[PDB]
Parts: sequence; structure tokens; C-alpha cells
Amino acid sequence: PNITSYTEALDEFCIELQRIINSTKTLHHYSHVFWNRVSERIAPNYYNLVKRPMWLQLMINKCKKREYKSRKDFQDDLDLIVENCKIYNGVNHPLVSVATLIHSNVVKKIDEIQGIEKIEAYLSLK
Ligand SMILES: CC[C@@H]1C(=O)N(C)c2cnc(Nc3ccc(C(=O)NC4CCN(C)CC4)cc3OC)nc2N1C1CCCC1
Repeated sequence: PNITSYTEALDEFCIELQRIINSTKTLHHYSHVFWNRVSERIAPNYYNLVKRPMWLQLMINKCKKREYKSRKDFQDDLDLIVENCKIYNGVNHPLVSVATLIHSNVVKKIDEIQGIEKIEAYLSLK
């Protein structure tokens, strides 16, 4: 991959982020809980507490629209998954350790993206 422009860098970034999010499906037997939007039928009150909900399919959709312009934009959304999980369920709820495992696994995989330094360099040439 010859990344030589901002646009080429952003296209590659968002394909790589998609792959990393998709890899979380095999991470843990409760990973799937974070994939789709929380339904009111199952979580009464959820949207009374949680004003910025986040789930992994939504992050995939944002990658496909090239809405992540940096690592920080991406990690801001990933932070919400953990924050909402902790606050709604309680920090000792079993789902919390799953959300933090997803978070740390994802963050580590971003650093392993082949050519991540080159991608982030061209992303800084907005
Ligand atoms: C929203 C809080 C927390 C969370 O943080 N997320 C992200 C979440 C994402 N998805 C789910 N999904 C489901 C949740 C409940 C059920 C279900 O069928 N519950 C029964 C309903 C009838 N009742 C008599 C007995 C229990 C099915 C789900 O299908 C995938 N739950 C989540 N929960 C918790 C995990 C169980 C409760 C809520």
C-alpha cells in the first residue's frame, strides 16, 4: 500500500479500524452484547441514564463513512462503550471486565497496524 496523501491514509485507516472492531467477535463469549444498540425492551431506563450510547456496529458504520479522522476520534467512541457499561451496570458487573478487555485489545491492535505511523503522519496533513 503506497499511502501518498491524506485521502489514501484515511481510506486505509478506516479499513484497518473495521478489521480490528470485527476481530472482537471472537474475543469473548459475551463480546456480542456490545455489537448492537441496547433495546429499551431489555434495559428499562437505559436511555434515561445514557445520553451518548455507543455500540460496535455503529463504530463500523462510522468507519465506512470515513468519520474517524484520527486515533483520538476513534478512541473517544471506544471509551463510551466502557464508560456507559460501568455507569449503568456498576463497576463490578461481569460485563465491565468484558468491555475493558475489548477496549484494551482494540487499543493494542491499533498500535500493530502495519504502517500506522505513516497513516497518522498523512492524517495530520488535513
Ligand atoms: C443494557 C445493560 C447491559 C449492557 O451494558 N449492554 C451493552 C447490553 C447489551 N445487550 C444486552 N442484551 C440482552 C439483554 C437481555 C436479554 C434477555 O433476554 N433478558 C431476559 C428478559 C426477560 N427476563 C424475565 C429475564 C431476562 C437478551 C439480550 O439479548 C442479546 N444486554 C446488555 N446489558 C445487560 C445484560 C443483560 C440485561 C442487560
